Amino acid sequence: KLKAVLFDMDGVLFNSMPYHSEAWHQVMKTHGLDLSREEAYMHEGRTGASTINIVFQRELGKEATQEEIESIYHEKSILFNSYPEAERMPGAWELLQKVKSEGLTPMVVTGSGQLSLLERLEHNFPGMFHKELMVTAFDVKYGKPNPEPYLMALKKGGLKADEAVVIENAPLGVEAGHKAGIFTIAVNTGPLDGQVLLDAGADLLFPSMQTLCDSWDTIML
Amino acid sequence: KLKAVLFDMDGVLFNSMPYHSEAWHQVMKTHGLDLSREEAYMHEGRTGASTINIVFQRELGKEATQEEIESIYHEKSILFNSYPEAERMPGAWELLQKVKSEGLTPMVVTGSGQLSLLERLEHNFPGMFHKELMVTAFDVKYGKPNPEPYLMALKKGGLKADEAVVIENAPLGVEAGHKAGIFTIAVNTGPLDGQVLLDAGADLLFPSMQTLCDSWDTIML
Ligand SMILES: [Mg+2]
Ligand SMILES: [Mg+2]
Repeated sequence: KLKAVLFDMDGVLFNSMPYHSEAWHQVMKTHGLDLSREEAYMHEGRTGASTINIVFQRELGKEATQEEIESIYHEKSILFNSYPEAERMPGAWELLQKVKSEGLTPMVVTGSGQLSLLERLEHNFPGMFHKELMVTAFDVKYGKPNPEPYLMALKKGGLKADEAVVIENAPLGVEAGHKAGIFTIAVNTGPLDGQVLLDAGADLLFPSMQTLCDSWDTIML
Repeated sequence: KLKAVLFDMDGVLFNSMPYHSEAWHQVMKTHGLDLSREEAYMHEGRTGASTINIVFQRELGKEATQEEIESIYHEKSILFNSYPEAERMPGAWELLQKVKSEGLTPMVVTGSGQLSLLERLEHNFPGMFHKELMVTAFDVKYGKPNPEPYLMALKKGGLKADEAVVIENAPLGVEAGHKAGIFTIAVNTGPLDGQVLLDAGADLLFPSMQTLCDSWDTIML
């Protein structure tokens, strides 16, 4: 019997990945470094530091310094913020209402550490989440694909792994939920092949958030 | 214009694959041959003759004679029919009602020559199907994963490939639908990994007939 539902924020609650992928691609290009929009989708869920390091290690044969990480990340963040603000993923508010009406605790698990997440989550999904029942960059040392953030979600909610379900759209996020020993539902909201989500260890796979919403009662039976 | 929905029978309309897999496994075992239950699921959709020939080709390094094909097929079918009759796959009747209410033509495209199941279609799905709008083992030269049975169905229905959708549960059936150029929805109703259905060319994947039914209006929007 389930108690909690653990949502990723990017690509699950907000339709932000076109923006995250473009900004990552463009900022790398500005620095003479090659990160494709597709590879940015492959790295969804990673910390900015980790993403920057991976490109530096492959292209430059070394790690980025902390000041280079912070510089490039701030530049990516400025660019991401220059775009008209990201909107709700279709089906998210509807699934959240279903989950809540069934007595389940909605939770957010995200590697973002921005304050206005609180405001933006609350404005888009009013009454759904509680800031204390949420995992952010203020908590994440390692981040996806390490199961750390989902394990910290379990801890914060006082949950056993078999009392939760993970809703994820990205393979590093699926892998994180899976390697935490939590039942993981993949929603293929991006441009990647469904196989990549199943290969990462998803127990179920749906084509979209709305189809997950439509199917929720049936899979919970 | 979507005009018709092309259903497989076993694993889609009837929950018969536990029996089919068991019967093949056991009959082969009686004959001193190795066909596991899992491999029977992999060969779902093929003619009886092809299935038997594949085992002979691998295990004995030779083709099966026609009388070896005929005897083994006969034993397997009798064994299948010794089990309490296969019941409807949950979701199938509801989806059929929905498809028909939205003006689409239900069709059966199957590799089966199992009279006991074929002749139970009307009693299980009243007012849905018609012999003139069906393709069975009796209709084909090659069968799944040859797109031949699906192309035959399009002809029978007076349809083009972009006017139909295929609902399949088996890798060789998805392949057949895909290679005919028809939009194919895989429903993972057996014990195989979902990746094998996506790899065979499924445009969409759902874990069950009921969740497909639940999601039908959404994916057709
Ligand atoms: Mg995500
Ligand atoms: Mg089948």
